[PDB]
Amino acid sequence: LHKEPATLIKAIDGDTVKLMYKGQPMTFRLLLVDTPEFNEKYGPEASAFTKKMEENAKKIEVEFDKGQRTDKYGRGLAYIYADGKMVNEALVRQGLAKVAYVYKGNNTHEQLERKAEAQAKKEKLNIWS
Ligand SMILES: Cc1cn([C@H]2C[C@H](OP(=O)(O)O)[C@@H](COP(=O)(O)O)O2)c(=O)[nH]c1=O
Ligand SMILES: [Ca+2]
Repeated sequence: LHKEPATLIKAIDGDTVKLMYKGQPMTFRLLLVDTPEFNEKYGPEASAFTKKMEENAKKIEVEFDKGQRTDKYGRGLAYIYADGKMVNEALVRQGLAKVAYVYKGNNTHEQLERKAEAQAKKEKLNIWS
């Protein structure tokens, strides 16, 4: 896999973000995670966490996996990086997302995510408290 440039257009919530990619506005859905909706427990905390990560980043990058690059709603499916740090993984490590939606052929960072989740669970963070 490789990283490609993008720029933030707007934060949305824990696991979606509006980015400009190849010069076109797109909503991205983060691979391999599920954050609570804003109206649910830890929804607001997940959204704040990603908003800060994405807004403070000097450089946003997107990394597509091997499989489908857009979902049935037209959202881009990617791993998103904020100054080199993967948002998908950080969410999970902080107990603000669950590893989820792991489909065959778009699961390159699965074990990375699961290791983070195991550590969040051990620390009883947030969702796991
Ligand atoms: C993360 C992800 C979600 N999706 C689809 C499956 C779910 O369909 P349904 O909408 O029919 O439940 C939906 C969940 O996204 P949200 O968690 O953003 O709601 O997005 C994919 O198709 N591929 C993916 O990699
Ligand atoms: Ca969600």
